[PDB]
Amino acid sequence: SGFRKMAFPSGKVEGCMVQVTCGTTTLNGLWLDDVVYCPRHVICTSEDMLNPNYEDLLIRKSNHNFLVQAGNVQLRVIGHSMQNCVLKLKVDTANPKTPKYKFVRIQPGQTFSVLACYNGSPSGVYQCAMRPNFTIKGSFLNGSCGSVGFNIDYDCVSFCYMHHMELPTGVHAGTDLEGNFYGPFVDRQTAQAAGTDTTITVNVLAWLYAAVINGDRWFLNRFTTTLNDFNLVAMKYNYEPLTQDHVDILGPLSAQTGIAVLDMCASLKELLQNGMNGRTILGSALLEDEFTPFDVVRQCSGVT
Amino acid sequence: SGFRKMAFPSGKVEGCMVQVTCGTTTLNGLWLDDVVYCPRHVICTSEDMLNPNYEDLLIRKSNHNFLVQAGNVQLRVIGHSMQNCVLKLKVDTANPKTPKYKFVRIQPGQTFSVLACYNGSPSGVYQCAMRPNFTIKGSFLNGSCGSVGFNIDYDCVSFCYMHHMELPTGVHAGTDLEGNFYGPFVDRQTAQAAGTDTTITVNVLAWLYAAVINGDRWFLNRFTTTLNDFNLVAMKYNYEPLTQDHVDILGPLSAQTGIAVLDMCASLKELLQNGMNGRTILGSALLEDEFTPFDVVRQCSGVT
Ligand SMILES: *CC(=O)N1CCN(Cc2ccc(Br)s2)CC1
Ligand SMILES: *CC(=O)N1CCN(Cc2ccc(Br)s2)CC1
Repeated sequence: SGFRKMAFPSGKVEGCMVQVTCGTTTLNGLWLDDVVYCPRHVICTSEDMLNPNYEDLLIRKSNHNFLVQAGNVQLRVIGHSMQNCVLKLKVDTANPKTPKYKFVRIQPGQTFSVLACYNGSPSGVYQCAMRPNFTIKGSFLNGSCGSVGFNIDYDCVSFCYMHHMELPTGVHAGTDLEGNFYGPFVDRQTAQAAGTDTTITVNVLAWLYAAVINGDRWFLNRFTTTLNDFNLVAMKYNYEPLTQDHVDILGPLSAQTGIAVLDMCASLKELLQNGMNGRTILGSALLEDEFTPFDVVRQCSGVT
Repeated sequence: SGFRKMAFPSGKVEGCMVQVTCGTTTLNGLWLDDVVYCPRHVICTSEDMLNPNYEDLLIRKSNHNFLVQAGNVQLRVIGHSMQNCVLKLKVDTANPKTPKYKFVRIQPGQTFSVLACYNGSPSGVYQCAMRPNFTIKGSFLNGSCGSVGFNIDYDCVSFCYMHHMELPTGVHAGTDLEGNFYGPFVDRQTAQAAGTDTTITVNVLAWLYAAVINGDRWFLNRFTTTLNDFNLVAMKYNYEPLTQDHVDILGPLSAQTGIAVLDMCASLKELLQNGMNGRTILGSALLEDEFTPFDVVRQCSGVT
């Protein structure tokens, strides 16, 4: 029993973290096979970051300008290229610790683990979600850029995030491993405001199921609702509209607890309308939305 | 910016996890040098667990009865002994992935990372605290026993916890790596009630400092208090008494933010007396008490 915000074990990703230095900017890179992936703003002077022309800035850089260090050993750079907002540095040595891996672009509402790194050294690991506004709520200081987000399916690491920037509101923007930003964000120091941070309804419902499975039940009521009725309440409280797709995904949690999805929706509706009246759910005083239905099943069934 | 509940990177501990089977009970073991550490209840039949005599049960076990598997490779057991509530299985091979390590017994209020494992395979990593009642609030299903808690100081893993049992109230009890239980708990299926789960005051204050450092400031007020006055409020709300020792430990966070510890105490006093009036602090609607002053400094300064 017990339900915790849980990150994937980070060992497989720890083995991929390196330090990348171009001029006097040091950040993190991801070493997979004979390629090191890092944010392209590694080539910038803070001066450059107001309106950088990355193609023009990169022309001034040679393979020998990219200093790549895996622990205390230097990697020899034999090629470099820009793909969207990331640099691919070809090195002469395949990373012997390369796990089985994929590059995936996640949808908003999907969760992943971040391995926060500084100078190619891991500091810690925490669980995040791609917000509906395409930001993440991370923990990233200067030097953390090039830290990556990932999911693990048994033996295969799916990399989904590379950290690139902090908005003035203290939230985080980055790319997939093809260097495409999540949302409308650019690697430029400019006016970039996040949109509405809407709540991930399907995740809150997943987490209500997790609560019931672990003995927190005070919020179950005698009520039911419809998708259309519930969605009127979701609109009012800046919750994502719930779809039949979301209901279908909650099917297994429904089946295990014997609580119909629309009944749990009615519980969530009362919680939205009435708040928690100073009570808690799985040690939280707000509705948690960074567990997916897949996350709740995984943790509740002890998958490795 | 941003502040997250952050676990240590788990790679160094992943390399130490094995599976231990005695008869038909499988749980996790910790392989360090040529010793595998595991809970002694691995020798029990669920029958035994009502009133087990571990010394008598162990006499029926031989080295060849302890099946120890590191991934898909079996370790040869050449010795076994009981130390308090753990078994030490001597194997013929030193773990080549043994990190630099220590065994430490933590005090209540200290935080650590758990690597949840099943059948010697890591499922995930989360951050815990030794509660003042000597329980932890974990995520542990059947098969998770022998999962370990740890801290990392640069290169040295300090193991502080091995998981042994769940109380009927859904909270967790275990041992240090010398096999001594935290608190009064025994490895017997009996009437074991946790005492008062008091709040770790010094940690809440550490986390209020972390909030100020990351721009959450609405809860700063015009007030101050004294240790004795604050402690009257802590008593009323089942908070640990704050000592000069705690004030001294908060010294660096005080110095960095320029908010005197007793002023932050007065903020905490108003929060206790008035609640958060539907507001949040670092994305929480309750007062977080599982960050130490050391944790806040580490995360706020990017230590690896
Ligand atoms: C995420 C992170 O580490 N940083 C620091 C770098 N910053 C952009 C810059 C790159 C080169 C220089 Br000089 S400034 C983004 C945030
Ligand atoms: C923490 C954990 O995995 N478990 C399962 C084992 N249980 C005690 C027992 C050991 C042998 C048998 Br059969 S039952 C404690 C909780």
